[PDB]
Amino acid sequence: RVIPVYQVNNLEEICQLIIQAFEAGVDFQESADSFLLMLCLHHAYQGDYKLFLESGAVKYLEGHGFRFEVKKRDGVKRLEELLPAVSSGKNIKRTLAAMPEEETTEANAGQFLSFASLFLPKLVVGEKACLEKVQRQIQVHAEQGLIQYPTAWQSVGHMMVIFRLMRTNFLIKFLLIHQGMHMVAGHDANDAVISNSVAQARFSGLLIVKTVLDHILQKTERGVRLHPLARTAKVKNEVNSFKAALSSLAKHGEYAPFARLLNLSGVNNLEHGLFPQLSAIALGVATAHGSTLAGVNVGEQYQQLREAATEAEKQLQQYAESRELDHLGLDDQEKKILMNFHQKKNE
Amino acid sequence: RVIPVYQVNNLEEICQLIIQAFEAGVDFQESADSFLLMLCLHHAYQGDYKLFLESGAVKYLEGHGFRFEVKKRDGVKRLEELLPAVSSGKNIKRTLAAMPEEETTEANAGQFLSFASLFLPKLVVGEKACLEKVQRQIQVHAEQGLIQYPTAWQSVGHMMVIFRLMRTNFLIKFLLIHQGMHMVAGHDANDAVISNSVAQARFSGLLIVKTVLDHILQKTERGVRLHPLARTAKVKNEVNSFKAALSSLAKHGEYAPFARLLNLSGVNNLEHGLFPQLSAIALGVATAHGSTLAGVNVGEQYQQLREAATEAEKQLQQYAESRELDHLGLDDQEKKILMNFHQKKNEISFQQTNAMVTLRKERLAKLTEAITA
Amino acid sequence: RVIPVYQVNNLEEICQLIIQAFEAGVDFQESADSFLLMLCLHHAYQGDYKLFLESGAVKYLEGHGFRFEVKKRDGVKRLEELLPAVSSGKNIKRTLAAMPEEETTEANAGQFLSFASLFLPKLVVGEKACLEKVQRQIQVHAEQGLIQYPTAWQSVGHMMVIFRLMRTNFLIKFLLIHQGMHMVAGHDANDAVISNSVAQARFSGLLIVKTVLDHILQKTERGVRLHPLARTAKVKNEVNSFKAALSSLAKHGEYAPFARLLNLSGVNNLEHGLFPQLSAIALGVATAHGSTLAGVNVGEQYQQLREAATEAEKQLQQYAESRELDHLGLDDQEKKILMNFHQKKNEISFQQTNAMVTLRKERLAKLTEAITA
Amino acid sequence: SGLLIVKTVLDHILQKTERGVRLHPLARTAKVKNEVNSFKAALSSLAKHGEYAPFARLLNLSGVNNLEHGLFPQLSAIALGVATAHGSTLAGVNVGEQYQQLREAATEAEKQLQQYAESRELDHLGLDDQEKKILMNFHQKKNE
Repeated sequence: RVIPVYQVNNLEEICQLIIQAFEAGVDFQESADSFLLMLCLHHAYQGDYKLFLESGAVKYLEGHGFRFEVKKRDGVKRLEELLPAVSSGKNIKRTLAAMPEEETTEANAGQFLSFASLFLPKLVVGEKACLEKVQRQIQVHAEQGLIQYPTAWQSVGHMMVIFRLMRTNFLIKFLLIHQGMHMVAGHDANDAVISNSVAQARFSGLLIVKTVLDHILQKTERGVRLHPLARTAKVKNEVNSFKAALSSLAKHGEYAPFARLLNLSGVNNLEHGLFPQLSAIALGVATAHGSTLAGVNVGEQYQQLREAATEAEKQLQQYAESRELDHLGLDDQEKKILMNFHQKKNE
Repeated sequence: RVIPVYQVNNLEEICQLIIQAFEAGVDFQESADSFLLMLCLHHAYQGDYKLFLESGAVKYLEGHGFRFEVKKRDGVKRLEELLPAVSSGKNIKRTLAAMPEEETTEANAGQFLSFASLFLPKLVVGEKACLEKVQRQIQVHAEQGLIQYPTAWQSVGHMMVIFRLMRTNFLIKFLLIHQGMHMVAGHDANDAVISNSVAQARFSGLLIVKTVLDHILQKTERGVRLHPLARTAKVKNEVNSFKAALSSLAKHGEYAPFARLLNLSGVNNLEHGLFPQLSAIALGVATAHGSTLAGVNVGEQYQQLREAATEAEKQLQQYAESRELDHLGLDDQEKKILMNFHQKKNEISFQQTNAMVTLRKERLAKLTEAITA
Repeated sequence: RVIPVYQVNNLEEICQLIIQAFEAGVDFQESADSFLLMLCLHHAYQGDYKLFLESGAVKYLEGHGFRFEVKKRDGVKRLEELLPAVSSGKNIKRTLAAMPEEETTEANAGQFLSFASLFLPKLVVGEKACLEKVQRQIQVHAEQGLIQYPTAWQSVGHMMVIFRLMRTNFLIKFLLIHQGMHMVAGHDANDAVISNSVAQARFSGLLIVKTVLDHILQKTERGVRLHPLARTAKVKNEVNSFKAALSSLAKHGEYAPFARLLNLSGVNNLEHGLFPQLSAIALGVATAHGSTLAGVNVGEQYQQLREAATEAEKQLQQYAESRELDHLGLDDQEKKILMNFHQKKNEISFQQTNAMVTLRKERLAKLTEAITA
Repeated sequence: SGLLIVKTVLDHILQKTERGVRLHPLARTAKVKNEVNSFKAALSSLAKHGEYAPFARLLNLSGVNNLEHGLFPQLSAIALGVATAHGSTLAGVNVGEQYQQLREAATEAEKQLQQYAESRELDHLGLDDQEKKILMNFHQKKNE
């Protein structure tokens, strides 16, 4: 509801020792909410309170109502001046005492925020996918050599420090992508992971629906309309229900590629169990378009649908360009080439 | 019954004090009768008493019982010598003295009649959606860039009087619509709004009725005849009564698009509940013909007859325009194309993108979110 | 109704004070009626009262009800003896005395009418895109190198008056367009802009309507007849009403390209929503004929009829001009070439470079980036 | 560098016209319509960055993220065949074996285009018709 923000003098000593506590791996419930605000304030906003104040992301969740208040700290020598309300935080002040408040290692905010951004696309998906991807995202950003982290940060237990953290703190996650997709002109190798991670994280878990977005919705002035297979009354009650949830969906607006991390109402109003034939339509059409959706996520009831949804759509791809290319400008022998070429490419 | 006509000069003074009445918002059902008739005289009839007198619609008016009688007046300082009431005419003078008898406005008789003409094509709808359409036509005629209004005429209780005021007078509706269709208009920006208003007032609240003659009666080169759904007996006694309602309707000449407002006998027989089968039938036709009407509803027993006849008409649209092909002068290349063109009209497919359609419906629902809020 | 004509000499003094009015920006709907009529008299009619009087369009004007009456005037110091209003004519004099009655400009009556002629071919569009087209025609006639304007005429609120001013007067549009087509023009650089304006004002906002007669009516050596899409009954009652709209349209003679501006009866029946099927049909034709119109949209139920009839017309373009070959006098070498020429017209191929096309679209999108910003 | 996949598609698919570049003859197939319209839009965003498009994969602005061969999984497979058909010799095959059937024939019918073109083209050019039959043989002998 209400989330306090802090006012410090030295960013870097305070911000890194926060990370040292996450290098210690101690948990926080409302404390890390105010803490990670200073990290983008250090990295993306350079300590500028006004630039943080004029941020549209701040206006976005105060548009949801998540308001703020400044806390002036000038005795910056610790993290134990950042708890004005306790409410469970007696353990928090002990864990701050349990970690070295005065012994520092190598860190930076954007170094950690890029490290924080690693866990984004597979958080809501699954830890095993978060295990496979991020370790390969360690590989890919090492194959480019874009940024290098300590191997202590490569600890799978240290992954659990963040994986539990990012599942709780959503407030921080919108700030990364507001830095990511909205105000993108930067050149930080930290942010270069982050902005690429935004592209990595689009429609994650909504990808089932986003495939149905690709194939069924057919854009018209009076709203999108049906696919030719979606004109079958078999799925009429589905696609009208699918219309209504989608009508609710972009009320949340631009951040629909990140709704499964936003997790508002339409996310609950959208599951493949709610649309058990539609993805099975879409998954076949995906391979028929060569769209290559990962994983089959339905029962074997729908595989018979999932088979032919490739097939007749390929028969649509048969019937279309057999009719289409006749009007286009070429030789008719080149047509018979391209008739053969379209036959040879599918054997 | 008989409403007195006022013979008086300095009508430019007179019409401004009539503007001084309804800007103050004083309401009359007796004195404002003859007052607004002067606005037709000064603006539309240009002050000519004879042109007012020689109007055949006034002869159509006095031929029914609404007669006139000349009043010589010369005391132009106030509208209080102009009162046809003796009983409540004292109560009229109490309201007139409260508002200033000594002011003029930057509006003429022409603006305020055209301002009243705004209220015409939605009178049977209600207070709100008429004034909403007025609030449309304030900005619609702004898109026309035509004659603009005082912000004192943007007042609610100002305009609420006028919708009530046009609910009162049978006559001042009937002459103002006669200004539209009969003489050619648009020569004045006031009269153009009137000419816009009359064209919008054609069959207001009556497109239920008006499309039936368009659709049940079948226009051919020998008259009007039965529709294929009209040829059944399943509706029969509705339609013959409706033609009897039409026979009561068409006897009045050109004012059949106004008989809803201009209360006559046949419009009482003209009710959607009185023809509950037919109302969805032409609705099923015109939607299949693309001429569909918004905001109209179907009887709960009657949703049966809407959807199938809609398809059946499209089957007639499949039948007739295909039967049109071998009928008229053409050839085999032309026909086979127009068969395909008949099927090209029958789009059963769009082809879209994938990744733009992501952002499209993202914008399109955002477009819907911007239109609604 | 009747607008007074002013018999007065020293019109060179008169027209400059009319320029002094609208450069100051004072607005009238009563006094500026007869004022701009003098500009036709002094510039176009060369001061000749009889040539003004003997004009058949004025006889077409006075034949409808807009009559004239001669006013002897000799007090040329100011336009304040020239006022046809007695009621608000005092409020006219308050606006006239505020601006200087004692200045002249380097513009004549001829420039300002032609400056007003700029506002003509986009009047039904709106304030902006007309004035944008005016801001085009400022530089377009600069590319012509023709008559140039004061920078005081480049003022916005100066020009905003005039678009509102031409929204007012039915008459001063009607005479200024009569100067274009009827007498031969271009002899004066003022009248050439007028001659440019009238040619652009042909069917302004009406190429929806105008192309339909071009495309639905089929021009042959025995009249105009049905298009192959017009031969179906699927649209039928639109087109017969449209010819009835055309019968209401063509009765006015030469002013049918101006009936949108010059408000008449048929243009009320002339609406794209009133013919929603046909509007995409000729759009599908003319785009297939390459005569496509920009900025025009399709009904949401109507995108079906656009694309297939577009192909179907090209199939007719495949059919007819191939049927043209064996029809007319030619031979086998000629035909086989023109078959190939029919296919040479049907480019289904470009061949480009590789490494220049790199820099080409690098420049071409940079060209697009330079055009847009 | 790294845009060379796209730069090959730049070479073969974009066909320069006044109203923007247009399709290749194989790109007129509606198979890739949703691809090439999407490929149009990213390319429309691309030269907003301007002259340094040969170095965008080292610039790494937005269109670099908006351009991968995974986004265009048939288009390079079209282009790679046409590359060898033009002899353009692109290094490496960077798609799945789904596309090799496309990557095969994209050489083939384009060579059939190279068959059909100069068999029609050279007829109007200025030479002896025996020299034509030489060059007909020469174009046949050069491909065996």
